[PDB]
Amino acid sequence: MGLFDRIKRVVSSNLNDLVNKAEDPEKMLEQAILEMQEDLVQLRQGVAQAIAAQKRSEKQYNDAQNEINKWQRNAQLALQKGDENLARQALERKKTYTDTSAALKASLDTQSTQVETLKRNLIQLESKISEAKTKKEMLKARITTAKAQEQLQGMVRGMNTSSAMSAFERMEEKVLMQESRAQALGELAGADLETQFAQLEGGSDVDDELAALK
Amino acid sequence: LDTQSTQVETLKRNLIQLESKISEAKTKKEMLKARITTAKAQEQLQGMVRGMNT
Repeated sequence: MGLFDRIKRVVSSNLNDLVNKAEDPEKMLEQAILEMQEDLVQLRQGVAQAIAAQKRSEKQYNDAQNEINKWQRNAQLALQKGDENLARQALERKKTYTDTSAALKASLDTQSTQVETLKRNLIQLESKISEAKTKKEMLKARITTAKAQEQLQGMVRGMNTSSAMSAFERMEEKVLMQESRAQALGELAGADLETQFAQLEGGSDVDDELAALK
Repeated sequence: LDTQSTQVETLKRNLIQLESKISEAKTKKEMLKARITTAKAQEQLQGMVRGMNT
């Protein structure tokens, strides 16, 4: 039911956000590296197994290829007594083992191609994981810069946005009001309005003195 | 390495600017603290207007 669909999507949209809430950028990146490295270990284990299988199948081909001559040796040692049937059967078995050796050598070349194309694979993927870790470190440094950076920025007078910055602005406005009051007391008092203006400005006397001395 | 060079230079500029800001802010802090110290006693000592005690 559409009702059930929409109610389920509604319930997922809260777990999803709690999960996004308990996300920490730096700390989280660690797994993205650990698991990559572990599965890299698995992949290189497989690569090694392929290498080993080829290096093991080389055994039978080596046996058969050295045998392609050991059989001539056996045939010679047999005909040295004057028997030709034994040397002839040695030739037949040598032909059999030579066909086996040829098939195994073709298979060995094929596995050589496979292992080289598997060598290229692993080199590329190791390079990728390594460069990825380099980026991981640089970006983790980025995160560490940003985290504190956003608690510390310019002191724009028209915002607080922070603990040490909201304390500063508050005491600043407190300073301003305090000085305003301090000037207000005299501004509120005064011997006479003309006395207040004379206090503000000396008058023609000071202008004349400035002109004369100057 | 060139990309990280750009990053570290843009991170060098960041820190220089923010250090300048905190330093100038401390300068203002000191001057305003002197202001406060002036005012605190200043308001206990002013003209002797005959029409108030205060």
